[PDB]
This record gives sequence, structure tokens and C-alpha cells, in this order.
Amino acid sequence: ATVQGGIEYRMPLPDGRVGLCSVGFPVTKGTIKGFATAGHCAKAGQSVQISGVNVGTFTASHFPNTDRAWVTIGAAHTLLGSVTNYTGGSVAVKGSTEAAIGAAVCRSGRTTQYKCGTITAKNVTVNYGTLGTVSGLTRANNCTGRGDSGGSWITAAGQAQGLTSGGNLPASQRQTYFERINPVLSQYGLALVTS
Ligand code: NA
Ligand code: NA
Repeated sequence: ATVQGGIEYRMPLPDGRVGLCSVGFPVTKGTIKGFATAGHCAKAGQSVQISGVNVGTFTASHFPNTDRAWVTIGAAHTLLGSVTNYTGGSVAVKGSTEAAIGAAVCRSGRTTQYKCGTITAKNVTVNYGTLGTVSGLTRANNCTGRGDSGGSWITAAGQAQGLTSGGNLPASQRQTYFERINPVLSQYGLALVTS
């Protein structure tokens, strides 16, 4: 199977239920293949399917306080250093220069597909009720829906920005949040796949 930023992955849960989330960025750890995503999506040990096929398992997850995780992908699968735009194209990943407030950014995920907007605030804390809070999030006004969680945020020029932080699917003025990608890469020791 092919792992690309923004696409759906599925998580087999107990009693035949299935969780849905979106790929953030394909990464390598040494020669290990993987992808970064949201920690709200799963805990370590959660199996992961893409395109109907077992592709890997969550390796680490840190939520709340942060909202980050990464999945180890089996060696037989192909990593694409790009983010799908859901309409036949992709944005090639070039690096992770963090963009400023006001910068144009697009996010990709399986519920609302590819939606674009601008960054409006940084270092925001979001309240998750009984779970506690997540701090340090960047806010933007892009459209988003439940299930986009974990998916890619990238500038058109290809600089990776972050991972959608938001609600799970049950199994400026819009306010949408993402987890910054550079702290995630650093914590887990991950290198972005580029193209
Ligand atoms: Na917190
Ligand atoms: Na590459």
C-alpha cells in the first residue's frame, strides 16, 4: 500500500468498530518507515490499515497536553513525500520551515479533503473537558471536520506545518487547530520524507 500525507487510515477497534483518522507526514526513523499523526487518534499498539490492508502499528502517542503520535509502517509499503489534495494532485514535502501568523496554509484529511486558510494565532490552549487540555497549538481559519484529525498542514511551497488537532469520529473567525510538526519530529526522532 501507499502512505501519503492527508489520506485516510482505519483502526480496528473492539467489537467490530473502526476508528478513522488522517495521515500527517510520512517519516523515516533510520530505515524504519512511518508516519506522524495525532495522539488523540490512538495509543501505542493500535493496528493501522490503509487501502484495506494492514500497514502498521502505532509506536508512540502523547495526548493530551500535546497531540502527537507516530505509526511504524511495514517495509513492503511505499512512502510518498507529499500531501494529497484529494483531486489527483499533491504538494511535495520540501522541509519544515514554520510559517508565520497570516501565512497561507492548506490541510488535508479524510472528512473535508483539502481545505485552505491562514494562520491566526500560536501557542493556544484547547480545552478537552474531562481529558484536560492541549497546549501550544497553532490556530487557523481552515475548514475542518471530525476525522480530519492527524492530517497534514502544509504550505503550497511544500513546508510542513503540523497535524490536525481536533475531535474524533464516534465509532479570523473559524477556529481550527494543529500540532506543530517540528516538536513532533524532534520528540520521536523522525525525518520527513521529501520529494
Ligand atoms: Na494540559
Ligand atoms: Na524522498
